[PDB]
Amino acid sequence: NRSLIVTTLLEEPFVMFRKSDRTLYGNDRFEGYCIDLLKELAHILGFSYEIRLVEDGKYGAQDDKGQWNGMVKELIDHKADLAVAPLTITHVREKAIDFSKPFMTLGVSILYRKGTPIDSADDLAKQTKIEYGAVKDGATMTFFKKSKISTFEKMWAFMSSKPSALVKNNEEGIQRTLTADYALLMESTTIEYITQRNCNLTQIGGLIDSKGYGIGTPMGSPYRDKITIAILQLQEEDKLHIMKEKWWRGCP
Amino acid sequence: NRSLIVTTLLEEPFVMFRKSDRTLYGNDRFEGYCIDLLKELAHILGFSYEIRLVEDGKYGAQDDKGQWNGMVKELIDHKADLAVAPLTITHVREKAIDFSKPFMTLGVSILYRKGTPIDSADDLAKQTKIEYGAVKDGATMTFFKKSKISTFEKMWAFMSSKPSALVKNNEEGIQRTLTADYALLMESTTIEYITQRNCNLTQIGGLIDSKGYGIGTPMGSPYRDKITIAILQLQEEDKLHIMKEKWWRGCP
Amino acid sequence: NRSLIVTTLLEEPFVMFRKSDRTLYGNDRFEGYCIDLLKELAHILGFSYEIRLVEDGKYGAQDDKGQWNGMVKELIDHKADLAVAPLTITHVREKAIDFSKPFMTLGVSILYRKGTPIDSADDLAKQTKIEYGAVKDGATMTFFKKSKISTFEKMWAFMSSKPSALVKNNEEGIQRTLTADYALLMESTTIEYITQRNCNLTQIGGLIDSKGYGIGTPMGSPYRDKITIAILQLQEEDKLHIMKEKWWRC
Amino acid sequence: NRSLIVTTLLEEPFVMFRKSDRTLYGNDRFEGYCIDLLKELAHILGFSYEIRLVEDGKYGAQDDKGQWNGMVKELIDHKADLAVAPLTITHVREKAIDFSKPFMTLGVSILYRKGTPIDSADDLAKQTKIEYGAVKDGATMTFFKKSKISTFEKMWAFMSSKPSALVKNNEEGIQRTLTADYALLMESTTIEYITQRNCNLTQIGGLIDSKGYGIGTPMGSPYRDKITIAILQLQEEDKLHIMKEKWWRC
Ligand SMILES: N[C@@H](CCC(=O)O)C(=O)O
Ligand SMILES: N[C@@H](CCC(=O)O)C(=O)O
Ligand SMILES: N[C@@H](CCC(=O)O)C(=O)O
Ligand SMILES: N[C@@H](CCC(=O)O)C(=O)O
Ligand SMILES: [Cl-]
Ligand SMILES: [Cl-]
Ligand SMILES: [Cl-]
Ligand SMILES: [Cl-]
Ligand SMILES: [Zn+2]
Ligand SMILES: [Zn+2]
Ligand SMILES: [Zn+2]
Ligand SMILES: [Zn+2]
Ligand SMILES: [Zn+2]
Ligand SMILES: [Zn+2]
Ligand SMILES: [Zn+2]
Ligand SMILES: [Zn+2]
Ligand SMILES: [Zn+2]
Ligand SMILES: [Zn+2]
Repeated sequence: NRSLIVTTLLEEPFVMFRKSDRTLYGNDRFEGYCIDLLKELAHILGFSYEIRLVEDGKYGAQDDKGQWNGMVKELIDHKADLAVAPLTITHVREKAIDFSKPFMTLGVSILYRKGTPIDSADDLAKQTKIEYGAVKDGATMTFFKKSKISTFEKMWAFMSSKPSALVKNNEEGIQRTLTADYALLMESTTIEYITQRNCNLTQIGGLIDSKGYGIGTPMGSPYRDKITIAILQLQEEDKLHIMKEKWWRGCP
Repeated sequence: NRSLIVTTLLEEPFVMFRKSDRTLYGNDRFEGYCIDLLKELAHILGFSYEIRLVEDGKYGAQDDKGQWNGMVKELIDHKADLAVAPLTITHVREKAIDFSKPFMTLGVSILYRKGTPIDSADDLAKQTKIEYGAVKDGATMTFFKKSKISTFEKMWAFMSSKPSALVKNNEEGIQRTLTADYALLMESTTIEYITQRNCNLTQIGGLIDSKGYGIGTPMGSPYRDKITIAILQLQEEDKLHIMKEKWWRGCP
Repeated sequence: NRSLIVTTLLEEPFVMFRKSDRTLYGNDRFEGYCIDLLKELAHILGFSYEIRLVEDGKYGAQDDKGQWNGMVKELIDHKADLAVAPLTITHVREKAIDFSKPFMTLGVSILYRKGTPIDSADDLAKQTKIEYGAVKDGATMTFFKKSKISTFEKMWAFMSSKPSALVKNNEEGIQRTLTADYALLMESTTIEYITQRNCNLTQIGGLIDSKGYGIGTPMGSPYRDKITIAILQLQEEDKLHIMKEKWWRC
Repeated sequence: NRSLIVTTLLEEPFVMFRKSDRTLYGNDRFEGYCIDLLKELAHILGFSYEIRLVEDGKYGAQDDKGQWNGMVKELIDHKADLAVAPLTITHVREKAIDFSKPFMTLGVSILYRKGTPIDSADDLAKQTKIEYGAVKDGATMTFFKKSKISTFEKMWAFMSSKPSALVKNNEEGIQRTLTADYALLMESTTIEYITQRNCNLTQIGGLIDSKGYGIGTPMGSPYRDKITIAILQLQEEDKLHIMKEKWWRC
C-alpha cells in the first residue's frame, strides 16, 4: 500500500548519473543496467518507488562488534525495502538480509595492465613488488578476510597490511591500477566492462570463485520471492540478456 | 575406449567452414560456437572425436509412419554418439533421444524487414498478403504443426498450404525474407545474429515460447550426464558467456 | 509449523484411491498425478500435510447470491491451506482465491463415440438430436454460462434447459457418453487420458479455449509465491513432463 | 529397481542415533547432516535405500598388502551402493572408488584446550611435552603417513611411535583432549562443531590443507554422475548452507 525505498550506489554501468543539459530531479537523475532492471521489476509486480544513494557509499561488511555498513546496513535497519545494485549474494550476508535469485553471474578475478609476467593470484601472493588490493567493505575484501585457503590468507595479510591497498570504490581502484604498480581484485563483469574500454588493461587469470548479483531485501520480506518470480519471467522473455548487451557492448 | 562420432550441420555462427588458402581436412574444416563448445567438452571429459555433417542437412522431425530424419535420426540409429549443434530441446524429441542441460536459451520469434505495420504473430495470422513459414523438419515447424492454440493452428494451416513457405534451411529463409514479402518464424539467437549484420531486417514481437539448445545423445547414453556436468562447469567458469560474445559481437 | 490441510477430490488420473488388500487410511489412501505433485511441493517447501476430500465433491462455482461452493469455498473459508487438484485458473476464481502459475495447460473440447459426422461444437449446436452437457459447478459449465459468443450462448440454453444435461462429475459424464447419445464438454488433458483407454471414444474438434491448472490458496496465503517457484523449478527439470507420462501412458 | 545399500558410520553431527522412548529400527534410527543429505539425494534421484553401519567402524585405509577396510572396502567389494558420510576425497581413495563432487569443504587442523601458547603444528612438533594423534585408518592419519614435508614427517614419527596416539574415532580423540595433555589432528568442520559446544576447547592454528567430502560409490557406478548433478543442484539452491546451519548451530 505504498511506494518502496530503493537503495543503491553509483557504479558504472549499473547505476550512473544521466547526461542532460537541464537539471533532472529524483529518480530521473539515474540511468544504467540496474535502473532498467528496476523499471522492469516495478512494472511486472506493479509497485512505485524512490531511489536513494547510500550515504557511506559502501556495499556492506561487518566490523568486530559485528555491525554492518553500506547498503546491507540500510536493509537491516529497514531504512530501505530493496537494494537494487550489483549486490553480491554471499552466505555471510544471507545471515543478515535476504536475496532474490541471481539476475547476473560473476566471479572474483584480477584487473592489471597487459604485457606483464603475472598470470594468477598465486603469482601476486609469491611476491611484494606489485601491490594489490580490493574495494573496501565489499564482498571481495570479505572473501579474502574470511578465507581459510593458504594463498588467500597470505594475500589478506598483505592487503590488510599496506595502508593504501583497500580502495574506496572501483573508480579509485581503476585509477590505482592505471597510475601505480597495482592489481585490483575485482568482480569479473566489471573487469569485462573496463577492459573493453581500456585496451591497456586486461583480466589476469580466471575466476577465483563463482557467484551472482541479487536484489537485496530485509530478512523475511515478501518482495523477495516476488522479485525472484519476476526475474525468472525476464529470463524467460530473454530480457536480461538484451539488457546486458545494451550496457556492455572494441580493442585490437 | 575410443573416439566419438559427432554429428552436426552447417549453420552460421554455430558451425561453419573455416577460411583457409590451403585445403583443410577432417575436423579442421570447421569453426564456430559449437566447434569451440565441442573442443571444451572433449577437453574436460577427455574424449576424442570426429565431426560428420548430417546427410539430409536436417535437424529432425517425424513423418506419419512416426519415423525421424535429420540429426535426431542419426542418434536413434546409433550412427552418432553426440549431436553438437544448435539442437532445440523439445518434449517431442525427448521421447526418442536424450539431451544434456541447455548450453543456450532461445525462443521462437519472427524475422521480417523493418518499417512495416506488422507487430506480432497474430498480425500475420489475420491476413494472407504477407507469406510466412519456417525451416522444414525443424523444431519451429513442429511447434506449429503440433500446436493446439487457435492462432498457431491457423498459421500452420497457412504455412502447410503454401507450397514454398517451408524452406530448406535458414540461409534460404533469410533469402526469401530479403527477396519476397515473407516473414520467417525463426529462433531468437539466430535472429539476433542476423539483425546485427543486416540493418534492414528486425525481430517482430517477442518470444512465442521459451526453450534451450542441448547436446543430443542416443537414449540411455552415459555421456548425457557427463556432458551436463561439463556444461555446468563451463557456466561456473563463465566460459559460455565469453563464447557467445565471441561469435555474436552494429546498426545505426 | 503445523500440517497444512490440502483439499482435493477424486478424479482420474489426478487423484485416485490406491489399490490394496486392506483398508488404507490418511494420506496413504491416495495416488495419482496431483498426489505426486503434492509430494514434490511438500519436499521442496518442507511442509507436512493432511489430505481431505471436499465434502460436496465440487470444484467450485457461485450461485445467484454470489456464494461459493466446492474446493474454492474451502479455501475462502480457510478450511484448507491448499487446493491440489486439476483446478482451472479463471478470472472469476482469481477474484476470490490465489493460484500458482499453471502446472498443466489444457482447453475445453468434446468427448463422444467414434464414427459419427459431428466434427465441432458447430455441428452439435446446429442440431438437437445428439444431447450434450458438462460437469455441474465446474469451470466448463461457467464458461458456457458466461459466454457472449453465439454458438455457446446457444449451448448454454440447451444445458440450462434439460434437467439431466449437467452431470455430477467426469465419471458420470463419461458413463453417459457410453450409455446414451450424449457428448461431454470436457477438458482436453482428461479427454486425452480417456480416449487412450476407451477405444470407442474420441475427441470431437479442437480446443474451444486455452487455460491452465494451478494450485489454489486462500487470498493472502504465505505459501502461494513459494509454490509458484517450486512449480517453475519442476518444469525446468522436466519433472512435470515425466509426471504426466507416468500417469497418462488404442 | 531394488533398494540401494548405504554404508555409513556414527559421527556427530553427520550421523547420530535419534532420541526416543522406544527402540527404533531401520533407517528411522538415524538423524544428522548426512541423513538429511541422503534424503535429498533419494528424493531427487528417486531411489529407496537401507542404511547399514560399517561393521569395523572405519572410514578406510590400506595395509601393507594394499588391501582396504572401512566404508571404502564396503564399496570396493560391492557390499554397498553408496557411502554417505563425511568421507574425505583423496587421490589414493580415488584410485579404488569414485566420489561425487564435494558437498562440504574442510582442512586438517588441531583441537586442544584453550589458554596455552601452542599456536600451530609448528609449536607442537618443536616439542614433545604435549602428546598428539589422529583417528586410526582415516584420511588425516594417511595424510601424515604419506607427507614428505618435514614438520609432518616429524609428527608421523611420533604417531607411528606411541601405541596410544591413534584413536579409534573422533569421540575417543575429543575425550582424550579433555582427559589428558593431548592435541587431536582433526578435520576443521568437525572442530567447528565441537568448539561451539565445548567452551574449554579451541582450534590451534589454521588449515594444514584443503579438501572436500564427497559421496562414495564403487567404480563403474551408474549413480555417481547423477549424484554429482544432485549435489550441484542442492548447492545452487543454498540447501547445503541451510543443512549445515541446521546441524552446526561459547
Ligand atoms: N559487488 C560487490 C562490491 C565489489 C567488490 O567487492 O568487488 C559487493 O556487493 O560487495
Ligand atoms: N534449432 C532448430 C532448427 C531451427 C528451427 O527449427 O527454427 C532445431 O533443432 O530443430
Ligand atoms: N477442472 C474443472 C472441472 C472440470 C470441467 O469443468 O470440465 C474445474 O476446475 O472446475
Ligand atoms: N573424514 C576422514 C576421517 C576423519 C579424519 O581422518 O580426521 C576420512 O574420511 O577418513
Ligand atoms: Cl500396501
Ligand atoms: Cl478425506
Ligand atoms: Cl518417535
Ligand atoms: Cl546397521
Ligand atoms: Zn547460503
Ligand atoms: Zn546476445
Ligand atoms: Zn520434457
Ligand atoms: Zn559479457
Ligand atoms: Zn522432485
Ligand atoms: Zn486462516
Ligand atoms: Zn472482473
Ligand atoms: Zn530438497
Ligand atoms: Zn555389484
Ligand atoms: Zn596415483
